[PDB]
Amino acid sequence: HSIRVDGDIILGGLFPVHAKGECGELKKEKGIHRLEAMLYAIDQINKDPDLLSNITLGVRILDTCSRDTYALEQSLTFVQAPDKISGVIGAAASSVSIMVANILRLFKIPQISYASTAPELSDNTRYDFFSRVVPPDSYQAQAMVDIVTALGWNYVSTLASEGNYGESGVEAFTQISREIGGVSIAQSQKIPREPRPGEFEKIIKRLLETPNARAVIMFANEDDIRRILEAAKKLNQSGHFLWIGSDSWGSKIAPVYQQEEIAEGAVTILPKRASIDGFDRYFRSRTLANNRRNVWFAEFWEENFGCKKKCTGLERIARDSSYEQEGKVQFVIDAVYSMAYALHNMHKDLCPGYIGLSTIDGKELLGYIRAVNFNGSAGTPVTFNENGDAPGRYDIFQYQITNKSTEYKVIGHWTNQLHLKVEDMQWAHTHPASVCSLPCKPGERKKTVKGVPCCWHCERCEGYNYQVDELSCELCRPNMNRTGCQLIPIIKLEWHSPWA
Amino acid sequence: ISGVIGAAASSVSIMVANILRLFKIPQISYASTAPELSDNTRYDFFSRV
Ligand SMILES: N[C@@H](CCC(=O)O)C(=O)O
Ligand SMILES: N[C@@H](CCC(=O)O)C(=O)O
Repeated sequence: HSIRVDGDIILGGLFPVHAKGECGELKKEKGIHRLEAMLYAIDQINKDPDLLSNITLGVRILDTCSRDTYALEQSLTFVQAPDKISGVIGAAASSVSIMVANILRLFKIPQISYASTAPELSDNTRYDFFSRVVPPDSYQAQAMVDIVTALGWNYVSTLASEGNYGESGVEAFTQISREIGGVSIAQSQKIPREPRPGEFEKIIKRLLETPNARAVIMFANEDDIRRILEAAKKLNQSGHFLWIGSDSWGSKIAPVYQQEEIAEGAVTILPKRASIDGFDRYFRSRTLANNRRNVWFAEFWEENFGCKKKCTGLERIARDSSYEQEGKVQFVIDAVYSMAYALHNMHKDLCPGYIGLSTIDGKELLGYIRAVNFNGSAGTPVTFNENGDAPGRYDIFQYQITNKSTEYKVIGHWTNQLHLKVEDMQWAHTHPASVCSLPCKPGERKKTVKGVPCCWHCERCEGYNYQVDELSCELCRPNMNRTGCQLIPIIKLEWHSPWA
Repeated sequence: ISGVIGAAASSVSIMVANILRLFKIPQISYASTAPELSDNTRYDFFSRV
């Protein structure tokens, strides 16, 4: 099960065409939908006269099944060269990307990822040849804490998925929330990706015990959120109502299927993306008859239309079928075009006067990759930072349930600073108050009390007063916090006093 | 392959350990004396005599 096309210079791809489901079921939105985008980009590049004249590109596309070990064991085909691979364009999960980068760096094959958002990959000591078209998962935590503090939420529960992405994201979120101030994690939970009442139902039944925390921040995978929602619906319509999800939830309508009322009013974040109209025409025209290139495509059809009853030779992929372009279909084109531009610059420099091609050096090719900027194929300039990342711009969506239909609509933005519109928002309950106790203020000389780390008494500190010298009410009207021993005036019998 | 008996050079041992740790194969070098391999964060399955 693979796609092999031959050309002067060819590239590799890694996509999660199969998912665990509820390699069990095809990933309609983040599988086939991205293979077709990569093939469309390759076809568009080949016909362009300006770029790679006399060089025809090819593809080596494989399946990861959303597993790091499986992708690692099938990425050995890239190094054993069989077909020689100039660069690898496919990586969709941080766990897959890290393991693939570890093997590829040894054999000096450049890699570009279109959907992996993990700060660990920002390290260039251990990942020399890794490049990225999306921002690292460090601005996303800042955006989530900004959303949490803007609406006054200080008592929240956090859930994460075991792995690089979930753990790194939840650690960054906790650090930024502590730095922001007043955001306190009542419960922090982790999920191991095994759907079982032992863990997932226990997570939902352990979030129940803290009723004051009515908001949940989650760093969980695409498949883990589905089990979270299913367990939430089973267990008395959930006890963790508000869900502030990261890009893994994104705006995917598939996970919330049959569990819609659970996610009513949730707020989710995605990378800022603009639709590509050119790919819309390409995808719809891909019939079962004509699209023989994709080996998996037939199976996708059986899932998409629930057909084999005999199929009617009139069904198509259109607005009725909810074509619904995936969010990260613009970064695949950017990655493929960046690699093509780097190869074009390399071959223009090395052998002037000959458009055609012998041996490619990974190090200098990667040096070319880090030093190329260009306007996007149709939407926006593409460039790499010093570490190979992309700038952080995020959009905010909310799972509103209109009477007619349930959908995500944009509710704001975040580029180093947060814009939001509360008026159009709709809530599950009525803002979801998530607080424990009133914050301490220098009201009658300040205080700070122990208890549950999320709770504080904030009583008075009776007596004298000073300006900023309040250290747990420490003495030098004593105030129990006397620091007026510094600025104290000495009074003596004045000359002009009447007693004098 | 239960285990791999090392290498006689530090560069060879490092390059072999990098590939072997991914597939979880223990390694025991008999003649590599570099102190870069003393790190256990990047060389999990490497040991030396
Ligand atoms: N950024 C996510 C995946 C994003 C996606 O697949 O949509 C991760 O690191 O796993
Ligand atoms: N310890 C030496 C090798 C000594 C030997 O092989 O005799 C090295 O790291 O290269």
